[PDB]
Amino acid sequence: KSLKILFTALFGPGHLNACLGIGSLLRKRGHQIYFAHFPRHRATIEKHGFLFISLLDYAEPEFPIVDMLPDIGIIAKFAFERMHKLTPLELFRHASGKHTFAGMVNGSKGENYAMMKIVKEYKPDVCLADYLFNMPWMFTVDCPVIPVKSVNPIELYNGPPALTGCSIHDPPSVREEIEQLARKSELELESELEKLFAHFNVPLVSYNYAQQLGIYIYPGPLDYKELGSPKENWVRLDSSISNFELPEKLKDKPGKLIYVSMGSLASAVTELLTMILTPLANSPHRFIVSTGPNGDSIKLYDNMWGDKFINQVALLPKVDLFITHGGSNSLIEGLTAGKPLIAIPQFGDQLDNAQRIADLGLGVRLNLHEFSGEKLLKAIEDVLNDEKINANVARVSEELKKSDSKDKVISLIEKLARDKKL
Ligand SMILES: O=c1ccn([C@@H]2O[C@H](COP(=O)(O)OP(=O)(O)O[C@H]3O[C@H](CO)[C@@H](O)[C@H](O)[C@H]3O)[C@@H](O)[C@H]2O)c(=O)[nH]1
Repeated sequence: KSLKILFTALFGPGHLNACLGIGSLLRKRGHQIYFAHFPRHRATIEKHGFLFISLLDYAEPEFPIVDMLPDIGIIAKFAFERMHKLTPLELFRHASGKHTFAGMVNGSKGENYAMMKIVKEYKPDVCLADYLFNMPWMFTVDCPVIPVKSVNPIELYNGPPALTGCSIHDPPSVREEIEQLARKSELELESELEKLFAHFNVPLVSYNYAQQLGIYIYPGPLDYKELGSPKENWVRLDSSISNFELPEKLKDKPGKLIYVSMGSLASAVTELLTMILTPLANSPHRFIVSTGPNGDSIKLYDNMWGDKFINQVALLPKVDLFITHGGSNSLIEGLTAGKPLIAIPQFGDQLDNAQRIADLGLGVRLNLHEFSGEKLLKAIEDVLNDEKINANVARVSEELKKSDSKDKVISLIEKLARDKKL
């Protein structure tokens, strides 16, 4: 029999790709797939055969949602300046109790009211939501609700705090301070969540509590098995996820083929791509560059080719290296295709992804704070001729191909939708 399945996710970006991915698996099984989101992403959602519902059309009049949406361009421009200037520890000191995304919590009241009305009218059999924190609607609606996590999942364990970029090699004494700062700002998030939940008259829960089922997307071979098991009811999905013609300009240029992409959001800060691409001019290699929304004003040299948006998943099998911001989706796409990574983390959970790449010998972390031409060129030389990095990367690529976590997770989704229990 057929299920009505409702997806939602935060405004943006990055929280749709995993939802769209689970979405497709479920569509193939003959389920009616709804997606409550924003007009701005209606095309991507409808192109996957899903039914679009504008969150904005189900707003309560006091909370029209658009008033309270974050200026995530402003936050990213600010994040770049601070990440250029500051060590991780200085970043957490200069934040001064302010949490990476707790400012977004008070703002989410309108989204909560809309999801409340949308579930009530459309009566889904199950909801899935990719948020940075749990919302009260997820515990009031008359169907089961599955939190979907695409961020680095270190937050699902009783280990070092998320957002720190802690290495497994970092001795306790070295991380003590940054982790105190990280736990302090975690309590500002609990404190904001307490207010959001009290407003809706809903018993407070942890921001990443899963009542019945939670799905985190992360490769098994990167998952934090050294920290034991994730929080109650969280299940791992290893990955959610045409052709590519190589540019004429890079034909008959020396070296291997390197993809550069700092993601849609950090790329909008032109200074970021300019300080990466400037030294790569004299790197004896060919670069395809995702130049971002303001890519028109990015200087590309004779050894590079760029477009604002690239078919990343089609490109990746062809390259020998990926210079990434360390977003979870870029990491998994990269590893699926068996390509090593240079991670230059820009924000939040990317610090954890960057350090996971380096710790597991999948590539290198190169922070904006310690960044130089010479260091980027040497990292490129090192990762391209490190036989052990290639072997670890090939190992993850095979595991990601060989997964039945897709079948297991679909089944748990369907079972939960049907029985209202697992
Ligand atoms: O030219 C481009 C640039 C990007 N992409 C796609 O855009 C997505 C990028 O996702 P990701 O690498 O995770 O970057 P963000 O969208 O910035 O990810 C946000 O959300 C993720 C959670 O899913 C977090 O891990 C990140 O830290 C956060 O920045 C991927 O599907 C890419 O294939 C393209 O197809 N072409």
